[PDB]
Amino acid sequence: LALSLTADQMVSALLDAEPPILYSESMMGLLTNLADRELVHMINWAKRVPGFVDLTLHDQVHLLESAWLEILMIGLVWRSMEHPGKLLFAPNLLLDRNQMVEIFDMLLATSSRFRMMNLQGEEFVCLKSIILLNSGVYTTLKSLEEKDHIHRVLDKITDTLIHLMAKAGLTLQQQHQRLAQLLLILSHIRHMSNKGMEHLYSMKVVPSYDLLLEMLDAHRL
Amino acid sequence: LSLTADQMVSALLDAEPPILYSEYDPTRPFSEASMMGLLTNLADRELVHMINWAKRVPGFVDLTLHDQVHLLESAWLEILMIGLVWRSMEHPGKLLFAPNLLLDRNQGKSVEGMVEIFDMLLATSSRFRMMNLQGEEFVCLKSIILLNSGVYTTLKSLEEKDHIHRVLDKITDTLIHLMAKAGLTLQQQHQRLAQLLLILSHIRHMSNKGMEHLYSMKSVVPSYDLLLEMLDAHR
Ligand SMILES: CCNCCOc1ccc([C@@H]2c3ccc(O)cc3CC3(CC3)N2C(=O)c2ccccc2)cc1
Ligand SMILES: CCNCCOc1ccc([C@@H]2c3ccc(O)cc3CC3(CC3)N2C(=O)c2ccccc2)cc1
Repeated sequence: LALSLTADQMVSALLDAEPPILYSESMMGLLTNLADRELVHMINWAKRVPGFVDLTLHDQVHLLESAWLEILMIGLVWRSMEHPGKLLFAPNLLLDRNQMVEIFDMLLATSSRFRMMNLQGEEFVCLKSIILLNSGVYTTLKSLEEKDHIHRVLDKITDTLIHLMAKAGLTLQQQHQRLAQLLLILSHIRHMSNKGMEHLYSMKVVPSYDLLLEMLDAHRL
Repeated sequence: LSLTADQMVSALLDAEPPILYSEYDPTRPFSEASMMGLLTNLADRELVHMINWAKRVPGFVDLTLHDQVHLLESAWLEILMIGLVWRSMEHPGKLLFAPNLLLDRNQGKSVEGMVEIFDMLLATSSRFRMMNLQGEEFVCLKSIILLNSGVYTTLKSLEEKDHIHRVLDKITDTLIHLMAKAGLTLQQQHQRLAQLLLILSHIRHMSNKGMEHLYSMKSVVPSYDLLLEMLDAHR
């Protein structure tokens, strides 16, 4: 039924689902504490992405396990667009590359690319939902049915992105060029997340399946 | 940047490297103990061909030597991997490292960390199969990896980066043209383009895991100066 939404209805839903900007509460203690509070709101966001809560709870958790760090990063990048050379983790926590620096420079470069492209908010929220759905889709009959559903939702977000660029009055050549540019930034965000996740796992901190499930607040029947 | 889409596809098809073979050395038959040695030799021989393929990707040799090396240092494992997945597409459940080196998932449960990567490779092969990926699309995807993977990692640098994005846009055009010319609708074109490019996030993911597996041998990774030597040919 979420697959009957129009592109306009898909955009409004995603804009309405957007999480709040949190405030910061040892730089590394503060970043971890900020991440942990953001995760809760990301779970609330995820449930409002059309199509997501039609999946089993088991597969929602898996998507969330695979994607949460990418989602944290693209949001960091989004809200840093307007602050060249700085990362706005929170309104009370702007850091530059002087205050690890490899991932920091990668984040800054992503924010610079979003600036060069004049990434719009409507496009940004489509990109987050693609990240949520795409990041774990490579990992039974029921499993196969779920991946079919995920790809249908992915296709409709692609339709939506294109719709926005049409509305913006880009030519069809510019639409598919810009679509491609945006999706290629997602492979760099995947790269950035791989580095963080290796770092967390090295600690021997990564949100467990049970913690994510608890946050999803499953229905009681 | 002057080429048509047909011309782009023509050049990429023409530059395709050969399918290489694992050694048929009788003094070194296949066993689980000889495996990473055979696989390493094969990759080392493929890298040589990959260098000379890269130089034939339109736009690539327009870059500085320094940047060409940086792009290859970022992308070589992803390019090996996508070549592997393409070779394996028509053999469900198996990875076709070479025509004489076709492995299944339990042959992979020899080394620690290996089965996990094997399954991601097999999943990618599965995805190619159900998308019925075409050869002409494959070569576009491989060239996007080459140009894209190191680009996010100075006046000359700003010109380099402008140039790389203009070549990516041309490849994007070429991909759409391929799909247009087959007969896909505009909707199907944009949906397929998106499907194809999202696979590149997984390939990056796999390359990071594989890169993590390779350093876990502590032997293997081509250094920056080694790659530069390979690309820095005389005339
Ligand atoms: C839920 C798991 N709990 C265990 C903590 O895992 C964490 C801990 C910290 C981060 C922060 C964080 C916080 C908020 C944000 O919006 C974004 C980020 C982005 C991020 C890069 C990834 N990060 C860093 O510090 C950083 C920045 C620059 C270079 C190297 C590292 C994310 C996840
Ligand atoms: C040029 C750099 N020096 C050489 C050392 O790096 C190497 C050593 C070995 C491989 C093989 C290899 C060979 C050929 C191929 O086409 C592709 C691959 C793919 C690959 C994943 C990476 N691999 C493995 O064994 C493997 C497979 C599954 C799960 C875990 C590991 C590649 C690179």
